[PDB]
Amino acid sequence: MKLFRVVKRGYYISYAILDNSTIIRLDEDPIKALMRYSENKEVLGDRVTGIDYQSLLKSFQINDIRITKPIDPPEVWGSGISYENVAKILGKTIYEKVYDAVRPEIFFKATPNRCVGHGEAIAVRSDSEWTLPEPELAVVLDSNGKILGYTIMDDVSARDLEAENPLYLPQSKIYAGCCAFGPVIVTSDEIKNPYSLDITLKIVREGRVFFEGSVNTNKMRRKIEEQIQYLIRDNPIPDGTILTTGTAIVPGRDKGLKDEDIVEITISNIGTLITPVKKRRK
Amino acid sequence: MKLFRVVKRGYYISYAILDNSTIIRLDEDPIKALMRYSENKEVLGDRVTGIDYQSLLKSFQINDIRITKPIDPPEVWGSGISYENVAKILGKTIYEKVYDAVRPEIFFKATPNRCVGHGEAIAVRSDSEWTLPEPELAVVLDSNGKILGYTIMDDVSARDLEAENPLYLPQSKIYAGCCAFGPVIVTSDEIKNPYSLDITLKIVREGRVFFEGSVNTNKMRRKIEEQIQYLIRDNPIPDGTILTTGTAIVPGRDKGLKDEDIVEITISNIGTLITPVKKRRK
Amino acid sequence: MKLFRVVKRGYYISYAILDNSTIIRLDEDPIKALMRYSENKEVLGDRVTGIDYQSLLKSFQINDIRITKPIDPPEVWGSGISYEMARERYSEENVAKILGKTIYEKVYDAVRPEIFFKATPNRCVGHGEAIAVRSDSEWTLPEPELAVVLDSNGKILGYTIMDDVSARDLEAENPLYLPQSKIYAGCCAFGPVIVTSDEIKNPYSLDITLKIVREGRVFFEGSVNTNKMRRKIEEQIQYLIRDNPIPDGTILTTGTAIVPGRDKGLKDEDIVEITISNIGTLITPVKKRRK
Amino acid sequence: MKLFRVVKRGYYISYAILDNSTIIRLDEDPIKALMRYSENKEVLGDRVTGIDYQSLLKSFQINDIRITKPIDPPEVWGSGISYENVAKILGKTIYEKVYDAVRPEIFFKATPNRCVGHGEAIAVRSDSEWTLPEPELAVVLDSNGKILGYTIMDDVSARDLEAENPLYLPQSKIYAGCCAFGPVIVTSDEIKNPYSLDITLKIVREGRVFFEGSVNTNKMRRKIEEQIQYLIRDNPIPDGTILTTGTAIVPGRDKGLKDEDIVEITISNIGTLITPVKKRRK
Ligand SMILES: [Mg+2]
Ligand SMILES: [Mg+2]
Ligand SMILES: [Mg+2]
Ligand SMILES: [Mg+2]
Repeated sequence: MKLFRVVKRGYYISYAILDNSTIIRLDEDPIKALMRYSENKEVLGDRVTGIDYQSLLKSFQINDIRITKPIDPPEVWGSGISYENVAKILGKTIYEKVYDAVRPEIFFKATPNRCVGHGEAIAVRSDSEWTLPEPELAVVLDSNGKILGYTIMDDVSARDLEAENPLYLPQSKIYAGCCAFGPVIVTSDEIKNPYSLDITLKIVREGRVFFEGSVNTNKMRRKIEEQIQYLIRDNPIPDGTILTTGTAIVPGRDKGLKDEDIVEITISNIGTLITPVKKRRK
Repeated sequence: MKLFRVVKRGYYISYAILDNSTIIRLDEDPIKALMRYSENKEVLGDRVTGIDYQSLLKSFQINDIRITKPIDPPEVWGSGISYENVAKILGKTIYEKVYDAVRPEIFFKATPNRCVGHGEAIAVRSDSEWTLPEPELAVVLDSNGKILGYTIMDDVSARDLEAENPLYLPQSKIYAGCCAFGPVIVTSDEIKNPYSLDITLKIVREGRVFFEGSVNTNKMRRKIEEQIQYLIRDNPIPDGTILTTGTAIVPGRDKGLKDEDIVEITISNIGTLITPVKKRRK
Repeated sequence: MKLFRVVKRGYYISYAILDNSTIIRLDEDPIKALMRYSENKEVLGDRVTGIDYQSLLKSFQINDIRITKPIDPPEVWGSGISYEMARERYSEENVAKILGKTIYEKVYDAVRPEIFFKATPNRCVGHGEAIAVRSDSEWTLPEPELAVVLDSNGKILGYTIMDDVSARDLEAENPLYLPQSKIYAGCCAFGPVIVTSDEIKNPYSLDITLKIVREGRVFFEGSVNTNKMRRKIEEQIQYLIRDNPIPDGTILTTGTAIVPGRDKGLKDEDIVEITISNIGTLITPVKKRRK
Repeated sequence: MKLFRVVKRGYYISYAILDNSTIIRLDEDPIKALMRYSENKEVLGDRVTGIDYQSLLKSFQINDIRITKPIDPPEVWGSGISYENVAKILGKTIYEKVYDAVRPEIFFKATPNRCVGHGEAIAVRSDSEWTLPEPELAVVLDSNGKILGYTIMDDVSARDLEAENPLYLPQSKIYAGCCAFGPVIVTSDEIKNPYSLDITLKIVREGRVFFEGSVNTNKMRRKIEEQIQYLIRDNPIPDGTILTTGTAIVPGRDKGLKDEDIVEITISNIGTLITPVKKRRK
């Protein structure tokens, strides 16, 4: 099952697309629906015609419906350095200490209102000359840490603020339009091997590909199960929480995002998340 | 107006105690009341008798009511290094860089469910051998950054985890029972000079005063308005958001909290917050 | 548009079958949707498939969905003695009367018609759900009637079939027992759908048919056309709403003409089918109440 | 306990005044509170001061609080002829048939929105030339028929219509402002004998007593418990349903209500209900 959400006349509607391309309108809140699917693979709803899923992915708005975040995730967290100048402890840089350490990096990323979806604009802080989109795979957790599904997440980060001081990391991570995900949430059974997925980032600037990298999730060293273990340790999380797993694609200092740029991220079996950029004014 | 809340048989009731020992029971949600009082110093409610506010401060529970968090703050943030081995950037340590730098340390600290109050227990993480209570003055804010009131907050920190790597700061700060505040929220008018208050931390182990030490808020070199300025830059905060301003009282390596302790924090014009300590186990 | 409603896992879903047999699932409260449609003929919702409406009519239930009252009408009122009936010259020596003329035939000629309160939503049942005979009635009859769904201004939002189940023996004993005879658990039934106003060009040209079935055998049958109605619906509404504000989705049942005999009283296990032209067939089993 | 309700700034607040003058503000819905009191006589709430109950009875609106119906009864039913030209069955009149018969008159009277309270206007229908107030005792019921308390009720009746035809009875009983009750609901224990109570009806036209009359509830022949039995027979009623038990006081043909009149009704241990009279236009 792949789960998406639109806004129609000011209220939300959740739809599910099945492998046979039949679309179902959910009777339930989508978080509770993912929890139900997790138990018995059942979607409560009715089969609907006239929902143009493909046009929503390509055009965002069709008829009176516009695609958005697939859910409101009460909390969003992130893990850093899960894949293969700055501060440092005893010569060893703090980032490469984490890469070897038993304890991984876990940080708070967003609340639902700080997030955006397919077609909606991510944001660059007003006080940032070097903001980068971090293309990552993310998971939707229940309160026990069980994976309910996967989605594409964009951990937008003001890399210059982090670089100045690791104590600025929250400021570099947590702000309006600092997080994007979708276009859908795929249920767990849609992904057989999470550690064999391609992730392609593209940054379009004036109809022209300013950057393009990609990496497979087989390059991931820190396992997702372990990231969750540390997240929920003495730390109750609400159902529908999202954990973003980390990025490998990191454009250079000179590849900072700017107003009007289009960030396109593609992950295998999930889809392609497209978002414009909005530079904030002081 | 000094504002507190109780829990009675599964529901909350908010009371505002006024300059004169006359207690008023609120018609409104307590966060909204603070916004109204900030506007015109009006309070909606009936003058109540038979509410032993002083017995609640000492005993926590009287009859069928018990004191708790005065409000549910949708968000809690913190600001470190506001008053006068570890990592470093070009020799100079990360902490003493933030002190000198124009930008302060702002970090996400808590959500309502992770917060506790007078009489309720704060938590030491299962995997922390050195966790300290950081006594601080905290401000309740509206979404514009207007100081709706002051309170005593305990920013409970797993200092060992912080010391290992600054990137473990979120994990050291954000967990169940990592944050306590109360026993009241005082309105802006109750405090003439916020930089003229006596913060005192006491820790009681087995009836004996295991630690003591106080400081005045005149020693605070980072001004709260600056902290609020950076907190909200490009960062929409909800009404009732709490910003804890930083600590000056820092016990040593041998003075780490453990099960059954009693952490008492006093601030001038606000009162004394008392929370027993609870150790989490693996 | 014809409006129906199902229950599914303890919650309601409303559906609107359009004229080209396309089924739409309402995003709105059905009463809200009736009012919308009344203004501009629009229905908010997605076209759906797999909703086997014709099966819900015949079988009542399919998998986890079951048909019920098409709406919760906040109030239900009725208007008796609205059809043509000849001055039958020997009034039963027992009906209440005023200066010799029976109360029922005084209403017949009066300017003021009979208007009475019939039910709340929780006293109403739908297609496939059981109507009741009171535990203390030995002559309860179904009264097949055309009913209209009203807004607060008295505007007709649509029509449906209504069964005004009446403990006629209690009404016979004393007209002051009328409320006890009309108002009780399962005393009222409507559906299977609410058809919008435009689905009925002439409301005074519909065939109403009643069938009572006992153990497969057809116990009673009769019919009547609404061209026989004398007390017109516009008048019934005028008197209903006079100094008496009604909520949106109120239903006014407009009276019956099919009256089974004294020997044809309802009893347990019976089935009651009512058919009206352009609306459908309402079917309800009967339940006798135990003391 | 004696239970009343005000409207303050658009919302409702219910208060309980105990015999010893002490006024309690309720935590629960008043209907639920009455069911709790019926159980074990426990009342959840706080004692309050500054609520002048006696002045509210006399002034209706004090400052920004205004007394109204003590509860919203989901249903109101009536019962005629419980005490000592027209239609008739076998020469004998329909009313005295009911008086003797084992089955009493039970009829539906009002929905909550058709009811009014102390200080609010009852109505005379536009098409009625002889409307009389019927002062009656009334009981508040739970769904099992158990009496939760007593109150004054005015069954405002368009008598000319009832006279023309008893099939017009519902039109004479059910319309906007056809019912009034309060100012309080007294709990069951506040009345030791309901069959020994003085009911008094004053009507005030242009300064003067236009009608006065009274009668005790010892003249009531139809017992209340019987009326409740027939009400709930095969006929479930919601919690908070009111049953009014018929009137003994009946003014004559000349004493029909009209615009600007005032209706006072008094019953021992309950209080006095006052309502202006509005005549509807065409
Ligand atoms: Mg990252
Ligand atoms: Mg701190
Ligand atoms: Mg009828
Ligand atoms: Mg009466």
